Amino acid sequence: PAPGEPTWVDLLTPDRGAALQFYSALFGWEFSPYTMCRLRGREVCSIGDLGENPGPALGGWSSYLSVDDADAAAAAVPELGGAVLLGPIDILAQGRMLLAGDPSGHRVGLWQAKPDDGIGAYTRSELLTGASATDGAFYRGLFGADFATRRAAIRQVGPAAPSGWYPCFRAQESAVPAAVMLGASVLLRYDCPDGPAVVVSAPGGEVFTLLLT
Repeated sequence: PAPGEPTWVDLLTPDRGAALQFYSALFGWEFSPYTMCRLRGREVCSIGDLGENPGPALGGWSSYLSVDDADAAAAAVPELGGAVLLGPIDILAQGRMLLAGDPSGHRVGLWQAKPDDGIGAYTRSELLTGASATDGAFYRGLFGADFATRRAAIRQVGPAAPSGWYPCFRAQESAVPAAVMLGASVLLRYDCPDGPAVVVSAPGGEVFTLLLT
């Protein structure tokens, strides 16, 4: 795909099984360290076990954006005011990846590779940030002046809102009360050109976004 295109998401959680029930209940996903989640016979995402390995680790949903050249991106990140957090490293033969932090400290994955659009599918990721101009300059240095203007987006939010990259999945409006009945908590609601977006704290604490149609 094009540079900067949302391309993959995965969830690291300490209670895998509980997460599989929740997302299958909410989205319909049919389902080693990880579990592959499918819908319409296509893979949507993966859910892996947080305590599979030691060391310090941040759980939650990780978003991966496409890059043509992981090594070049890795050289660009410090020059543009961010930091390389991991990599560049080869992932078997699937491709090459690095994890990066932008000027505000938000973590994002960058993926050099070597997709439905219905209910329950991964539509895009969106960055909520209090520094949309500073952060936007960083991403457009990596991906081009057209970036954020599958297509990612960057939203300016106030100091009390959640911040960082969040995966967005299409759903019907009924998904919000369903998520809440399953134990989730809404954190934020905002309008997008293609519908309202609802930022949800899952019962396990990870955060994702519902795009309502």
